[PDB]
Amino acid sequence: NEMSSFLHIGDIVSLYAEGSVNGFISTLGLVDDRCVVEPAAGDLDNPPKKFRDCLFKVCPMNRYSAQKQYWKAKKIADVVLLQKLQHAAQMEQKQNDTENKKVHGDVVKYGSVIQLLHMKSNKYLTVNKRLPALLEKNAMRVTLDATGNEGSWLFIQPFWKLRSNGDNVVVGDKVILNPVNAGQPLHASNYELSDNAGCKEVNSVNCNTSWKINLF
Repeated sequence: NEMSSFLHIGDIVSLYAEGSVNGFISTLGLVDDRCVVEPAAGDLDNPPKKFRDCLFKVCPMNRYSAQKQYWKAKKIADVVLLQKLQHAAQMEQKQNDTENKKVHGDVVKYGSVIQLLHMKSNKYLTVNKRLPALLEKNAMRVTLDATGNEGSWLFIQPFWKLRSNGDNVVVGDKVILNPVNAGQPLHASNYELSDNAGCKEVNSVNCNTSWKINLF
């Protein structure tokens, strides 16, 4: 009765929320960038249909400073500068590919930063501190983004007493996902989507939501 396994970078997992509502965090398609929880869809004892759409891959923290610099950048000296920034952004993207490969399989520790890549849409969960959530106006917006950015960084923190910063995250653990930039944990709200009955908005705001991480 003591068996268990650790969460590793590269693992494919589902995240089951227990906050304002309970349920797996899922999506609405390959285009829609909203994240939701459909409590009635299913639970841990009875998984929803097309459960594959609830899967995310645990990824390392990517570099995004050069990419951001290039965006802001959007006279010959300026055209050259722009080309230089474009190249720096490309090199950064290549650096992430290279460096992320080196940490594949590494154990995920509490206190570390991770990114969650939605498998089906191939987009990262992202929290935008400068944009209010769609439904719960006091919260910050959570969306799926193909390239991801600084808003994709998430601290995986202890939810239970027995876990401390630096401990390995154990499969089955209930954890707190706290976006690095936003500053408030991922929240499973009870705000119903008007165009998708039964689906609740996932956002970022001061809350007590826990996320149970399970392998597939």
